[PDB]
Amino acid sequence: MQIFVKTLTGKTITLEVEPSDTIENVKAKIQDKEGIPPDQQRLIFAGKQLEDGRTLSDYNIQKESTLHLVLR
Amino acid sequence: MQIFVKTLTGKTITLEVEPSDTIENVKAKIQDKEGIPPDQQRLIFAGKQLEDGRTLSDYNIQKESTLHLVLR
Repeated sequence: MQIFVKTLTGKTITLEVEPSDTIENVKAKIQDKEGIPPDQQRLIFAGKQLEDGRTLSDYNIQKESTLHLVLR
Repeated sequence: MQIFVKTLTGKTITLEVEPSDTIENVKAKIQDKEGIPPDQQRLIFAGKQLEDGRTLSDYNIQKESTLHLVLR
C-alpha cells in the first residue's frame, strides 16, 4: 500500500509499504530517498511517536495515510 | 510578537508571545489550546530542541518564526 510522509519544509514523499513493514524499515526507505540518517528522524502519526520495534499495522495505518517527519 | 507551531498532522497554530517568554510558558499556552500536557511535548527550532528553562530571545526567535512540535 502507498503512504505519504510530510516534511517540516512542506514537502510530501510517497512510499510503497506493507502493513507488516517495521517502522525501522520505513525510516530506512526514507534514508534511501532523502539521505537523512534514521537516528535523526522522528515519525509521528495521529499525534503519536512511532517506535522502531513496531509495525505499521500495529498503529492501524491504512492506505493513503499521511505520516509526519520530524528532524532532531 | 506572533509565532507559528506546526504539528505532526500538518496543523499550524498561531501564538502571541514576547521574547522574554519562557519555553515552559510557551508549552503551557499550547496545553491551553490543544490539551497536550507539557511533559509530552518537544519543541524544535532550526534543528535544535528548546529547553524549558530558556527563553525565546535566547534562541533568536523573531516575529513570524515557525517552531515544530513533536509528541512523545
